[PDB]
Amino acid sequence: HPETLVKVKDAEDQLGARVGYIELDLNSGKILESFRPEERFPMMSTFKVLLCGAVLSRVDAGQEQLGRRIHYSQNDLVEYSPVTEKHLTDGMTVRELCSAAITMSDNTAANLLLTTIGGPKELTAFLHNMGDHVTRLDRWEPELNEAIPNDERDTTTPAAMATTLRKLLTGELLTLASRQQLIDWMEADKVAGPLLRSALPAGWFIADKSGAGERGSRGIIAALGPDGKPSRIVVIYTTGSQATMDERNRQIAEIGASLIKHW
Ligand SMILES: CO/N=C(\C(=O)NCB(O)O)c1csc(N)n1
Ligand SMILES: [K+]
Ligand SMILES: [K+]
Repeated sequence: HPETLVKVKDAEDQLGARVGYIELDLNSGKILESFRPEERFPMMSTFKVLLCGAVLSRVDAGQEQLGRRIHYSQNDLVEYSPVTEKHLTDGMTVRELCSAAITMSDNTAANLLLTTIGGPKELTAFLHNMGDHVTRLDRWEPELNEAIPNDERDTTTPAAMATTLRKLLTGELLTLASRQQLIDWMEADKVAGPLLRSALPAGWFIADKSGAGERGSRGIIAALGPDGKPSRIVVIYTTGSQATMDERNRQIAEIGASLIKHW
């Protein structure tokens, strides 16, 4: 609805920085509304959904098992690893790592999972092979969050991300069982409360993944809709603001409130 664009472009103003937005019909793939849809933004932790999509594609092909245990050391821990720092002794399964990476945004979990698929180059190859010729992962945690101005490393566009997410959640890319597992991890997101979830009406479904990075970067990807089932995808990114995290969060929550109001 154009009223939501009032709020998006208000955000870009308030934040002193670019905001990218797209609202996509889940069933049809129709772009309902957009802003800067084909400009690049750092993915930050939103890539972790793509990562676990690639992992689940390998499970479906018999190249990985969700119950396989990976053992790691203090040597693997990177900043912001609230789950993996607790399991150094006995390790974690692939399933557990994807849960951690998505619900808790655990960074070591993401690095361990990247290692399983052959690293950033292979995630990018996986994306290109599914028709996403835009999104690229180049680095590991933590450096992939550096958000250097005009750098295309570790970036997506709102449009590329939204259509990739649609394909993962609804397409023949993944078996039904694997698509639902991915959804389930995203529904279980624990570290996105101040964002779209704070605008979500009772009874609505949301499956999301947030991101934060350097230089004011912030974003979210989500599938959401009324009566317990998703019907649209929303992608919001920003980078470059000097605003506080609370300020960034509130702008995203307010974009959410508007898109809900005008659904
Ligand atoms: C909780 O972390 N803050 C992060 C981070 O590593 N986020 C991972 B994901 O985008 O949710 C961070 C990285 S650079 C920065 N400033 N904050
Ligand atoms: K429109
Ligand atoms: K160990």
